[PDB]
Amino acid sequence: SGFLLRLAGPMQSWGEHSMFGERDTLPYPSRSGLIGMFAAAQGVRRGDPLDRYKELKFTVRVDRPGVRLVDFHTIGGGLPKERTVPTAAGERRDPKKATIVTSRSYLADAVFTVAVTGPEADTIADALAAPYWQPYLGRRAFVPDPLLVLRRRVADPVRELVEAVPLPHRRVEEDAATVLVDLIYETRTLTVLNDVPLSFDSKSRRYSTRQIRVVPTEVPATLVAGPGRDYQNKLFTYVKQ
RNA sequence: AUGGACCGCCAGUGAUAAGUGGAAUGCCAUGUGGGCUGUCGAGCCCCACGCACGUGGGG
Repeated sequence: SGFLLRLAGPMQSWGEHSMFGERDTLPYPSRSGLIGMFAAAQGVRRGDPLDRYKELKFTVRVDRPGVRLVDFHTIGGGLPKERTVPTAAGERRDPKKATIVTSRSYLADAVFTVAVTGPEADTIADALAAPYWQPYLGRRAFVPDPLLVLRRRVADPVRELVEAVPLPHRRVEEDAATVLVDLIYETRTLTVLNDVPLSFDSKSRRYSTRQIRVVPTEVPATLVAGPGRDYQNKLFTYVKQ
C-alpha cells in the first residue's frame, strides 16, 4: 500500500500555531493540512470523525526548501462604512478603522514529495484523482501542481523516495555522486508541534503534538535533473512509468 | 474542505530651468596581361506525292 503525493506549485502555506492577523507557515508540510486535504478530497464535512485518517505515515523529502515570503492581505478596506466587516457587537467600525490587516506567510518555489503509507491510502489516492472539493496547498488560493499524485499505487514508496524519483537542478560536483537530500520522518526528534487533527470543526478545531525527525540522507546524484526544463521532462517520463 | 474557509493597501502628484566640442593637416613614390586559334546525318504522329531513292504539307 501507499502512494506518492507531490506538493508543488508556485506557493503553498502550511501554517501551525497562529491565531491572529499574522499567519506563519512551517517550512515543511504539516500532517493536519495533508489530512484535511484528503478529507476535502473525500467529502469529509467539517466536524466529521477524523480517525479514518489516523494510522497514516508521512515521510517527506524536501527537494527545494523554497523561499518563505510574507503576503500582505487586507480585508474590507476601501468600502463604505455600512459594507465593511461586521463587529461582534454587530455595529460596523468607523471606515478609517474598518480595514483588517493580515500578514500571511507562504512558501514559494518549494517542492516536497511526501510518501504517504497507510491502510486505505490507495482509496485516498483514488479520491484525489476525482475530488469532492478542490485540493489546495494550505491556503485555498494556492492551487496544486497538476502532478499531485506521482504514482497512485506503490509498494513501499519510501524506497522510491530514496531513489528513482527525479530531482530539481542542484550543484553536481565533478566525480560526485549521492547528492544530499533531507527526508522527514514521523531522542532524535527535530521538533514537536500540534498536527494530528482531533477535529476539523470550525467551532473548535483541536490538535495534538507529533515529533518530527529530519534525517539528511544521501541519494544518487544521477537523480537530479539537468539545468533547464529537464526537471519537467524527467518528471513526466516518471509519471508514465 | 488543510491555524484553515470568506478576504483589494488605497485614494493624490511637471523633474524642473540654462549650454560651440573647438582650433591644424598631400597617402605619397614605382609598373606589358602577356604569348596560341577556319564555326564548317533517329526525330514521335497524321495527310498528300513518289521513279519507295526519296519531296512536301501540317501538328
